[PDB]
Amino acid sequence: EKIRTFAVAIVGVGGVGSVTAEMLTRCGIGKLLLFDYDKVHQAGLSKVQAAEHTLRNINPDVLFEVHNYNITTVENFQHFMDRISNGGLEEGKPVDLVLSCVDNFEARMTINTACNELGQTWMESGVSENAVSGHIQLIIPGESACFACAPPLVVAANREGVCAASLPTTMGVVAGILVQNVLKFLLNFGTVSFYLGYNAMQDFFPTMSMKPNPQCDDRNCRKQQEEYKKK
Amino acid sequence: KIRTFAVAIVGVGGVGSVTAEMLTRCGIGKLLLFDYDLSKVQAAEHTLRNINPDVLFEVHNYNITTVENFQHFMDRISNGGLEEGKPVDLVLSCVDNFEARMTINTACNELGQTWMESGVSENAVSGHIQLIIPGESACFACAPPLVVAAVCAASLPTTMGVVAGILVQNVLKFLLNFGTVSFYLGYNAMQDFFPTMSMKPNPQCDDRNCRKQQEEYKKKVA
Ligand SMILES: Nc1ncnc2c1ncn2[C@@H]1O[C@H](COP(=O)(O)OP(=O)(O)OP(=O)(O)O)[C@@H](O)[C@H]1O
Ligand SMILES: [Zn+2]
Ligand SMILES: [Zn+2]
Repeated sequence: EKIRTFAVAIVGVGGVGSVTAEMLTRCGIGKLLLFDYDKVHQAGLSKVQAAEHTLRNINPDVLFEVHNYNITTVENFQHFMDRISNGGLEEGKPVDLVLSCVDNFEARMTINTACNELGQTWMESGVSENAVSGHIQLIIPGESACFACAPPLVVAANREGVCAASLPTTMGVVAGILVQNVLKFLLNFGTVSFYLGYNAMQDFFPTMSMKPNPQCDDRNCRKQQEEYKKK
Repeated sequence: KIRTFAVAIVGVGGVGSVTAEMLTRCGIGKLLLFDYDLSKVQAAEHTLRNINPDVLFEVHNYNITTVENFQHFMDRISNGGLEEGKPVDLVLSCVDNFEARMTINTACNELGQTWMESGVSENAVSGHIQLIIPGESACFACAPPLVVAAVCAASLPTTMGVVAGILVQNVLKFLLNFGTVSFYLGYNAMQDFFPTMSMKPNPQCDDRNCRKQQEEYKKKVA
């Protein structure tokens, strides 16, 4: 029942994002907001619209809102923040969680800038190009390290058939663990991980948590931090 | 290279269906599917061939726990590989009951067949995969499961997905020979703990063939 009452924004509907959207659609999430800027049978149609069609056929009860814009532009970032602030299940209420499943540093940093301003909790996820590592990170602005608090973390791992076979499998594991964390966070059960790595070569799942950097480059991080230390 | 291997999957529900699909998408040479009550395995074969028609399929619907059907099961593990008359490369147990798992154990000890066993609890909070190399590591009869600790309308399919994903990654590492294959890998969804270990065989194991295989393994080491 309770999962129907939440909205989740997914930025990037590629490898990890699409598996994640599919899994949440099958769980019966109330609403998915999908953001991407790429185009892909649906070979040619925008990625978000193609995803929307596939997903709505999987579960017609899930409400979809899709956006095709590049969020790294100031103009489009305004629209992105409007939808994060107001795109919840009830219009005018925030989304309950944002998931970054983008593939580049600039987009991750853009999500981070928005969430620090808004005080929006989010999860950042990635699969390395080596196809044998990935991670998820939970970011609660003011309470845990934000994406800007420290430079990019890397999961330690270290021919052609190997990467081709492993990549979708690694994406599937990372998406599975990301979704389990979304459910634990929304449904309030078990313990949500703040950082969880996955080394597929060794079946190693390093976990830890990072505290915020009082000298973070993002002033809004510094601000959320001040507000957290008050409460 | 992955196209050159055959894998037998026992149990086509839950973890088994996710696992078969992932292997089908990777382009494994052949899948042999066993389950028992268009049947369950026939339905699976149909969906899977639609996903990747490069993959060959052989399905069976008999109850492998009878002695008569057990002979057919062992026959197919020994001869059902990519080239007819060759062994499958790996057997996967994705069944949700003790008798089937033990039955698979008994076959694999008699044949010297390496296999992986997988499971997810009813509660969805935990699951595991286990590699078994008869004579070299603990078989299913050697010891009971002792590793500790390792909503449902949502958690269950998610846990099954994580277990299937880690199982498949281990199948690829086994067949393609990269990274390290885990012997026991548990998953605790509540806490995000992934206990791992490996266990030697029980020299007094109840399975007569596990004992036979151990003697054989010790004999080759020296
Ligand atoms: N600034 C951005 N705004 C919106 N979407 C973005 C932005 N930057 C990256 N993305 C999207 O994030 C997604 C990440 O997907 P991923 O890298 O896992 O797959 P991929 O390598 O793009 O392969 P495929 O295109 O087959 O999915 C991509 O769809 C990409 O277009
Ligand atoms: Zn910060
Ligand atoms: Zn034994």
